[PDB]
Amino acid sequence: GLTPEQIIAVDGAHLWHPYSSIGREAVSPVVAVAAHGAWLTLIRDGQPIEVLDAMSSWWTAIHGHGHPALDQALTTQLRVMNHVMFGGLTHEPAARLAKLLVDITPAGLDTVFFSDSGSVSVEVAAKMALQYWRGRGLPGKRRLMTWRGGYHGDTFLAMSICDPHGGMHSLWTDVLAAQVFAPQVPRDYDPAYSAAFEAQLAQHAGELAAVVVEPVVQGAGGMRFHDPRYLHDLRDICRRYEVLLIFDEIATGFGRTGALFAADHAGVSPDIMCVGKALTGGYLSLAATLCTADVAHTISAGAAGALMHGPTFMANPLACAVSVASVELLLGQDWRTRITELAAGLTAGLDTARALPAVTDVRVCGAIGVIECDRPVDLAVATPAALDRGVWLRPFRNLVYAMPPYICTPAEITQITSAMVEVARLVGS
Amino acid sequence: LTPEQIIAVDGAHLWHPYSSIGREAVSPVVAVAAHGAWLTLIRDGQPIEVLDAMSSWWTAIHGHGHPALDQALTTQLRVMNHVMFGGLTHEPAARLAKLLVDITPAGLDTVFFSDSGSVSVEVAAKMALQYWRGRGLPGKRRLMTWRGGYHGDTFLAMSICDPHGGMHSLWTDVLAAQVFAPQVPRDYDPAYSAAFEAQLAQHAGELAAVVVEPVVQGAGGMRFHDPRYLHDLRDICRRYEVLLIFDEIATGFGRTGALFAADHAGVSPDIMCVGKALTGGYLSLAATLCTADVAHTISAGAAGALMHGPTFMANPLACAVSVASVELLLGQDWRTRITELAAGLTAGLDTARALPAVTDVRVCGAIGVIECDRPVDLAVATPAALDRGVWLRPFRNLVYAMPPYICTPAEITQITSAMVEVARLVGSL
Ligand SMILES: O=C1CCc2cc(N3CCN(C(=O)c4ccc5c(c4)OCO5)CC3)ccc21
Ligand SMILES: O=C1CCc2cc(N3CCN(C(=O)c4ccc5c(c4)OCO5)CC3)ccc21
Ligand SMILES: *Cc1c(COP(=O)(O)O)cnc(C)c1O
Ligand SMILES: *Cc1c(COP(=O)(O)O)cnc(C)c1O
Repeated sequence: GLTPEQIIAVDGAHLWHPYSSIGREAVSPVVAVAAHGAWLTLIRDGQPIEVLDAMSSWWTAIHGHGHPALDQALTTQLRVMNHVMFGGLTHEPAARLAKLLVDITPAGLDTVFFSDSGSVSVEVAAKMALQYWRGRGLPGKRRLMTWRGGYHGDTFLAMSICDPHGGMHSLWTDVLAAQVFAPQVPRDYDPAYSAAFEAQLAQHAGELAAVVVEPVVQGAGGMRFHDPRYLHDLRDICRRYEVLLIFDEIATGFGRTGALFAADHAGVSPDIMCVGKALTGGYLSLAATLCTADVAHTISAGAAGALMHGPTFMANPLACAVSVASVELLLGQDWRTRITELAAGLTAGLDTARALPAVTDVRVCGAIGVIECDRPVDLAVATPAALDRGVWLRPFRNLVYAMPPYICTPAEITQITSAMVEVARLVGS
Repeated sequence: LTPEQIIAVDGAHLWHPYSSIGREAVSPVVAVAAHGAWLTLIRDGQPIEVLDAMSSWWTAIHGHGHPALDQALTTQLRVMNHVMFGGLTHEPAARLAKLLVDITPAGLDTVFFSDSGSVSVEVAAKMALQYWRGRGLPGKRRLMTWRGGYHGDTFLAMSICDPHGGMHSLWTDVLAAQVFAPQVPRDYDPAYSAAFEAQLAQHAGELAAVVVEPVVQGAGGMRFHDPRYLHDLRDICRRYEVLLIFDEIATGFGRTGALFAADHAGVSPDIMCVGKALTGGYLSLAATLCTADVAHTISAGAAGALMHGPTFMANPLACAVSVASVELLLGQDWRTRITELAAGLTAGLDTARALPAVTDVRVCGAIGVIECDRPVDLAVATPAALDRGVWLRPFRNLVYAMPPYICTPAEITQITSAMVEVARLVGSL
């Protein structure tokens, strides 16, 4: 047991944080002591305070924290089987989850590879695509193509398709694989961007295993939205040039953008698809890669005879059990109305920010609201300002944004957006 | 789902570790429960109890469903399932980091939490690369190892895995090209160390780090080597200014007779990975540790941070049960317990030496190996061990076990008796 000052002291000396230093942190982390529903209990000046988790703890807590259906599923599975190795064994929570995932994902995705994080599931997708083409006698098809502004994780193959500027690729000269980058995909649809994407793809087709993109919403690389018709063009280009299509739905999955999967906004099925952040409802680390029967059978008939990947905790019974409950909980309610109501609350609550002087754009897509500013947001100002108004907000670069839990009441959504407007206002003064 | 429905769902939709879809020689076995050292499997449609001789792939060091660990999980479930580690810290993370810093080899003072072993290896490599970039030497970007190793399934991890075990022939022109020394021998030979140093010397200017499994190489062949080899590496790396990374993801937490296998040699790496047994086999979690010198140099360099941060970084649920698992090991006389297990393994497997198809039998801590002159046929071995109440999963030519630390002498004699029989069926056909 540690007091908050003991925690801060341990943390300052021994704990790395995401994309952080040791010893050169401008602002200390805030101690978290509880989380229930949409609310975090944080320690501010020795005093516990309840604030709204407007970030859904980094896209994860779609049902809020400590939801009874998900707590219950965890403890139930813990009573019977915490974990067993997946090599040579199978179990009910894997079979239930996989049956769920093949049924609700874009059509044709019929096999499920479980792993422990989004980055790994992206590497697994790349491995599927590479082994698929080696199973076709075309080992030269080993590069990847994407469009700028994307983010696909932090392991070294995942990095190679992240936005070169956003992903600081200048720091990894002669280290990252050299992939093919198309220009930033625009917000509005423009058949000339698609024509130039195809023209660029056409000169790399024989060395391309796959096109890899986030569908409709690009997260960590800029919180940018783009017209779903672009994904329809990508599906057509990939079909005609025989390059596999891979959708990274690790951020967009499970209703977050107003459709169950963001690919549903275009009616597109990728050959391969990754899911992750909201898969467990924010309880535990879990991720999944799905492919079509065609990909699976080509890999399985190739010279390797198998997919050469196998995480230690593959298909962990506990993680799968809570994921089964989170997915069932979501499908058991009218999630699309819920998301629509969240979107309209974000849109209504954020409109006033458009007239703020340092604000260049406001945009909402499903349960995602973005205030885009004209200068980088100072976290040392923004974070305590939002805590002062009862909201946990985490700006990044010039963006003040929220992806709040689906269980947020309309009054709670208005409290979130109000704190976002006031952060935006402080930015410009 | 019934067992028959599980197997049907599984065969259609579920990938397994290093497996095919639709071409599996043998169906997986349905696991329905796991408690203590025992799994409950479905054979002939009926639940049977068998010993988890593999500790569920090195994980279940305290057995499944240990009441102390179940209760640590449920306790933390009541308070906080998860919050984001960007901008927040919490007591499970501080408690675990303080434990890990104090029990690991001297000098490892900072902890980077991730969700799997392969990710923790990529983090260590990223640590080493950013270290040398922060020292002005970006040319130091390659890794060196000895053959026979395994470090995970992500693409950078793959690049330092044994080329044959890791089937690098399938990956020509894909993997980063690393520096391999010959297989490290079992018995200590100073000429091996001189040849490693001479090879490293001509690469020292382009090498960021040596990466090895200390004492025991796992998935690459279950081979053991004299710890004096690790003393030699610490000296070579020190003198040639190349970082030393120990991969303790399978050897950690008492498995080889010392708390960490580095302690057999009395040396500290600069960077250290741990993972498989960290949570007592409950949940996915891993950690990468580095010295203060590495952390300060990364943080003072041009990037000013470590460019990594997974979504579920430092997950409260996984950290809580890991704190309980670690303190549970430390709160008993684990060194005697492992010594008793090693003796039980040696006494039980001795008779295998006489079998006509056995070329070696070796034990190291809670690890026992029978190496055969032929490959072990899983279609014969797995039912043969099942019929004797033991779950064994041979690999290539190896019949081996890594039993839970809670195994009684009668359970060990039962496991080893099963292992001897599998080897007897090998030299028969
Ligand atoms: O709380 C958490 C858990 C994961 C996390 C990542 C965080 N991010 C902050 C740093 N990030 C980045 O700057 C970043 C890295 C690579 C990129 C990128 C952005 O765009 C394209 O490629 C992305 C990760 C912040 C907080 C948290
Ligand atoms: O039950 C599980 C969880 C993870 C797992 C890996 C398993 N292994 C089966 C196949 N393996 C291998 O053949 C293997 C792969 C890469 C290598 C290697 C061996 O030596 C150097 O590089 C190692 C992975 C088997 C079962 C299970
Ligand atoms: C967060 C994210 C990842 C990485 O997942 P981790 O669990 O952090 O490894 C990959 N792709 C996308 C689109 C993401 O949003
Ligand atoms: C199992 C293992 C890994 C990879 O861990 P995962 O959790 O399966 O990704 C890495 N290194 C070593 C030595 C291992 O034994």
